[PDB]
Amino acid sequence: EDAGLVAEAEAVAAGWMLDFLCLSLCRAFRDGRSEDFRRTRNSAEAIIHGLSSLTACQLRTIYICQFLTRIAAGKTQFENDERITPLESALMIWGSIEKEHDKLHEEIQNLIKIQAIAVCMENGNFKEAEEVFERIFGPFKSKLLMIISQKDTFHSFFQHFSYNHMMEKIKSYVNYVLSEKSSTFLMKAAAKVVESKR
Amino acid sequence: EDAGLVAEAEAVAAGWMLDFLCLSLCRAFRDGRSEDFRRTRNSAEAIIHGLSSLTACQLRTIYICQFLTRIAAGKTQFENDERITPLESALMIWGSIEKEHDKLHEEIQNLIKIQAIAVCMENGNFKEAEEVFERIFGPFKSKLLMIISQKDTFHSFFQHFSYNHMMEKIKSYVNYVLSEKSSTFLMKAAAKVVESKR
Ligand SMILES: COc1ccc2sc(N)nc2c1
Ligand SMILES: COc1ccc2sc(N)nc2c1
Ligand SMILES: COc1ccc2sc(N)nc2c1
Ligand SMILES: COc1ccc2sc(N)nc2c1
Repeated sequence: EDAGLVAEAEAVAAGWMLDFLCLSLCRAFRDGRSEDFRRTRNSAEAIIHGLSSLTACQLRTIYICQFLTRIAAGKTQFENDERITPLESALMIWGSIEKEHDKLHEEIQNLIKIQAIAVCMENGNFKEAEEVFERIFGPFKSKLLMIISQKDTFHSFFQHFSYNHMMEKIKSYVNYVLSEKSSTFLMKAAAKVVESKR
Repeated sequence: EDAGLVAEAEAVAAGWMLDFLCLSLCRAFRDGRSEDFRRTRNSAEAIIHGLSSLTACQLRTIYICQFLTRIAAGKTQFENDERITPLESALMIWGSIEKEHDKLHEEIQNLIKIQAIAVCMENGNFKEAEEVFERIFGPFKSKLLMIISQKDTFHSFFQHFSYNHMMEKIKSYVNYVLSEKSSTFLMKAAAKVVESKR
């Protein structure tokens, strides 16, 4: 038994499991299946410890998984480790993924920026909303700070750049990742088995 | 998209990943690759949260993985949760797996029983060695308790039913699991890719 060739086969299989788990995670996110998302996220994270070198494609895959993980924890130890909120961490990942900065990318970025403040207001932590505002900002900045200062959670600006609109735009992006990974090895072989039964 | 057929494909893939990870775990255990074992163990454990119903074969696979996990932690929160040591938990799993109780099964069982006491003596916790002895026992019982009472860690009985002899016998069992799972779908498809390159 050649230990080097066995290690190479384990790395090939980790690559297949990563794409499979990213697909599962995209679907659980799109479907709103929170417990399934949490289980798939735990598996995806553990699996990538079997890879010490990633291709550009695999890097994009792990960063999409980390991005969805932070969005899913948006309203929820992480505070003490990163010193920022989950939506601010989603913003950092989003602004660094190797992807085109098209109209959809900008729309999602702006929705996350405003929702990073609004989720703190929704939770009743207005001091934290101001600290998130200072870290992000740090067209209308003095007006946004006034809305936070005035606890005006349901101001028309917040109603337009809403949590639902952020989730709808992220889900449309998730649909593209889902279609682009639809033909990956593991899910395709698994659907072939299910189709034969049936 | 039929959500039921997608869930069925995810369950088929979890089954393939479980066999693949059990093979990887058997190899890391046999090779003494501790960090690789810990990584594969974390992945195997996370993956099986994607299965709510297991066949008899899958149950045997998860119990072999849990058994190796406890053996690997033999000398190392678990104390407060199970109220026993890792080797005593390995013994409980070993005595309940759906497998033949042949000569090798008995040899491993007896080696774990004595090593559950001896690892406590090796760590200098002689009070714990006596508590392990009382829980397991609880041909010569008064003699074994005297050896523990006398801190006679290197008594010929302990030298014969040694940690090395326990690991050699468990590794011979691991070789059978490894050969029996050698042709499972994921590792075989992965070795085929590596062979094509080479
Ligand atoms: C590949 O999936 C994931 C999902 C969540 C996380 S958090 C982290 N640091 N790495 C990952 C990877
Ligand atoms: C940046 O564009 C917008 C969109 C919606 C609203 S509601 C409001 N008060 N200001 C704006 C600005
Ligand atoms: C399938 O692999 C494993 C490995 C370790 C553990 S601990 C636990 N409760 N379940 C498992 C499963
Ligand atoms: C159960 O068989 C054995 C094997 C080795 C030894 S060394 C000793 N003192 N007693 C025994 C008993």
